[PDB]
Amino acid sequence: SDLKEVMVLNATESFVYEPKEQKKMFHATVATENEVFRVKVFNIDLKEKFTPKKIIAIANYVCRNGFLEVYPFTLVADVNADRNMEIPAGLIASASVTPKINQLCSQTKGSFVNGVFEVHKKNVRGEFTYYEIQDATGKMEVVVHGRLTTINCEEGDKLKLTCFELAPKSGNTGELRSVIHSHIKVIKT
Repeated sequence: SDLKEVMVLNATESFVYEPKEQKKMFHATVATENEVFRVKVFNIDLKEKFTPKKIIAIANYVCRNGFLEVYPFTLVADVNADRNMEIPAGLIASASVTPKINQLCSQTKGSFVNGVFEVHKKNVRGEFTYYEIQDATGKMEVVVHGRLTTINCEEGDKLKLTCFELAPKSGNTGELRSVIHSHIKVIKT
């Protein structure tokens, strides 16, 4: 847990990811001069520190699944305004790019995905809701369960997804599935 000096790019709002114990978190994206990291923050008192454009130092975090996980024992500190970090606009842009569906569904290995996807169809089956999403490269499905089945998302809207798991399937059939830390923001069109 090498210390990283980073600027905050974006953050979601705090939300309950675990309704039985009411466990809360938010997601953030941060960048060093040369690199982007996706952060899961389990101490929500840190929301202020994670304000976009702010410079912070992060140490004693946990690396899991390609995310930096921030707990109460994790150091998160303001770096002085004497810092003035140089953050390339291109790198900042690399953080906001949405993956192509044709690469996603034909993906042969599991990973965790962020992106903004337009909903072509919505099919609710029992405890699972299936969104068919489309881009210029093709279409695939996003499968939601649990708390996320209550979102209001209709055909024509867009799903801004955070930490969805790509489950590779046989036929170029891979799908995005919601997991414990998943977050959705619906963009109404």
